[PDB]
Amino acid sequence: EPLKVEKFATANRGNGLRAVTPLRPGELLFRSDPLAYTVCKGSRGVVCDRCLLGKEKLMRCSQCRVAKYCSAKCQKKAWPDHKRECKCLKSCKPRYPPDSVRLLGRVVFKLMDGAPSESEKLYSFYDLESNINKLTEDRKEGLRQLVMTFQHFMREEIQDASQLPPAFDLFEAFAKVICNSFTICNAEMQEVGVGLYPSISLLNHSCDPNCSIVFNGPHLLLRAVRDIEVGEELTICYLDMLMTSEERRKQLRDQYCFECDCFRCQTQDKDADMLTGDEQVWKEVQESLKKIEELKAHWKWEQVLAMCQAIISSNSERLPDINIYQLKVLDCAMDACINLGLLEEALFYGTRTMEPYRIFFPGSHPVRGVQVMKVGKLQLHQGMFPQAMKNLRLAFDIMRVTHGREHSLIEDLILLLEECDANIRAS
Ligand SMILES: C[C@H]1CC(=O)Nc2cc(C(=O)NCCC3CC3)ccc2N1C(=O)N1C[C@H]2C[C@H]2C1
Ligand SMILES: C[S@@+](CC[C@H](N)C(=O)[O-])C[C@H]1O[C@@H](n2cnc3c(N)ncnc32)[C@H](O)[C@@H]1O
Ligand SMILES: [Zn+2]
Ligand SMILES: [Zn+2]
Ligand SMILES: [Zn+2]
Repeated sequence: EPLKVEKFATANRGNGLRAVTPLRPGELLFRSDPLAYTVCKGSRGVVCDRCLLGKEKLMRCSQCRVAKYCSAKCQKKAWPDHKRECKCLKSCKPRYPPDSVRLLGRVVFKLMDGAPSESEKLYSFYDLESNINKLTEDRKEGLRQLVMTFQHFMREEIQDASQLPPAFDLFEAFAKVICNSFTICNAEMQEVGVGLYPSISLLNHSCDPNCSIVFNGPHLLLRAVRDIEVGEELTICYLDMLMTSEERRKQLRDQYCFECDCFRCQTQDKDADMLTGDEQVWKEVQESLKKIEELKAHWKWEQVLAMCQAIISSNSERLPDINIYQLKVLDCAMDACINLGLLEEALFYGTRTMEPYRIFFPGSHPVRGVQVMKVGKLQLHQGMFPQAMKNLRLAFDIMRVTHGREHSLIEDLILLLEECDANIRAS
């Protein structure tokens, strides 16, 4: 087309994006590569720095030995955007910067040395919201420490303002990174990276959004997940869906500097179901999930499983599977079992998540699509063809909207549907 989306000034949430034309569910609205991105702390040396895909053997950069790649192609193609950070990562070994500092280093090299980035077509890094006039004194102290970390990390390549863009202010730049960073998940919906996508950063938040984002490696696809009218604002949910209105309030304040008065937040929509079961038990499970989630972020599946089994099959009191902390534990146990080849056990945990996921991911949401695909795949390979086909079709109905033909995972699902339908054809 011309574009289906445009920048505008909203009445009370800054700049946003609105529909130029009526939009239908599954319609591709925009796509972008990042201005800058990096692998997250826990996936470092587990996934390729460039394509964010995993592999038993990664090859490191010989100069810094921090960057690791899946292939010669990826190591070579990454070199231009790695060249300057390489000198810094080496210089500062064995100190590894926070992900926000590595990210901002890549922003500064891209803006100093690169051609104008296609990622900034609708909105640039310069234009991003910083919320500087709402930052608490505590936040400002933490930004000051990031600035001093960046100055330390980058000293080999950046000694003064001459090597930053004109009137670039590192404090403001970090403030922009906090409230504009995208979390990059792999095809299995595991966090692997963080990136800046300035055009896409126009999207304001809704706890019941009309669009979704998905990632195919570092590439971001924005799709409609509802009917949208001409002039209607486009929204995504910035947060994990498995959060109460109080948890959403805390993160939207702390990270985004705004108060949400949507219907869901006004009515604590779903919070009572999410916290069913005995509070003493779900409080302990919430506490244990800090460690389980840290182990998962480091791809430590045997330790994830052990901790999850101690909860799911506890000798002591148990939670209903609609309890969000129980549900996260089931999720982590399912993924651990898939990665360990414990496929009967995986399917047990995955099937228990299906009804909670139907409730907590209403309409078309990519996380529920992928979860249903995983369960259907487990059923297909265990010879449960009618159960598998039902789940793979449901996954397709969701993923055709959330992922679309432009996402390679849809090709993988199409192959599973074909295999399943050959089996029912022969039956
Ligand atoms: C839906 C899925 C889509 C993905 O791949 N990434 C993802 C990104 C965000 C996000 O970036 N929110 C902030 C937007 C910025 C201010 C514009 C939020 C959620 C994300 N997803 C996700 O399920 N999460 C993120 C992480 C694994 C946990 C849960
Ligand atoms: C990723 S940016 C979105 C674009 C931003 N409004 C701009 O002007 O650049 C995130 C910031 O937008 C604002 N924002 C996003 N969703 C909002 C909402 N539902 N209500 C109020 N402000 C919101 C907050 O300032 C938040 O930190
Ligand atoms: Zn690669
Ligand atoms: Zn290097
Ligand atoms: Zn809300």
